[PDB]
Amino acid sequence: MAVPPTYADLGKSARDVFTKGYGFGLIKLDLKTKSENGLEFTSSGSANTETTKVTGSLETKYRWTEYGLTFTVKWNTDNTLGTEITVEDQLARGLKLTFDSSFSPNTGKKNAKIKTGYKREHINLGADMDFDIAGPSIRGALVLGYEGWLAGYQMNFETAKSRVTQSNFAVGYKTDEFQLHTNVNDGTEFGGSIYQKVNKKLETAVNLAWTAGNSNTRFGIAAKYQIDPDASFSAKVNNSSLIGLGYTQTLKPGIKLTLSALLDGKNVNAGGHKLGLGLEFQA
Repeated sequence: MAVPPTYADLGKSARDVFTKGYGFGLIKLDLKTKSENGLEFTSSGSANTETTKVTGSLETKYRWTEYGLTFTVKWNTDNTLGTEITVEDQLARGLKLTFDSSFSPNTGKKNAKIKTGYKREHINLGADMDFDIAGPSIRGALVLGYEGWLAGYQMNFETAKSRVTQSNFAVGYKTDEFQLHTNVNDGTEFGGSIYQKVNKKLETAVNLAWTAGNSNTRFGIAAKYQIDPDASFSAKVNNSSLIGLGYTQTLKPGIKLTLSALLDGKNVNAGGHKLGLGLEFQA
């Protein structure tokens, strides 16, 4: 298997904006770990002071060394859990088929996803077919980066030779001391993210993304600070005037603690400062 936990390998800043409407201020319970000798286990959940029970998800990765099949059983209490199972057609090396029986898109049906291709921290290329019940929607994706450079393609490529409008592309440029990587979705969504370093123990980032005329605005600036090698700190600020901050450091033995702080400001809605608490027990 060559499909490690690198889902966040791509631009994270663009996703950072999600924090805006990600229910800022809540409790998070994380434990276990994926990377390990033999089997893997990842436990992640959340909870808050409301009129409902706590939420949690437990994923168990169990594989065998007799043929070449990976059995992933994920159970718990959340919007969806489903399951997953990795299988190889003929040659596992070069072409693998990961069955994603996870109902991510909670709408009210039997959603299903199936990944087909070859991934790798050094180079990822392949397509994925997901859908509800009707025909499976296949999409092409390829994430790879060269010496001081980056390249990412994402399109269904339904056509054979003719050019198709529906196609998302991303160009990354890693300069000596300047990070500039842009991307466009279906030649309609304008996305641009860059990163730069200020001090030896401080860095700043910027994320600018606009649409073709919608309320999906994604323009703003971010901050980064790594006072320590094990610890990590970051922040975010946009026209909304929202002061966001995220800290994460370890204890000593293994238990890691992640603290979050968000400060919004508006009159139309209820103003105030909120702080998030997240725990991680990997060791």
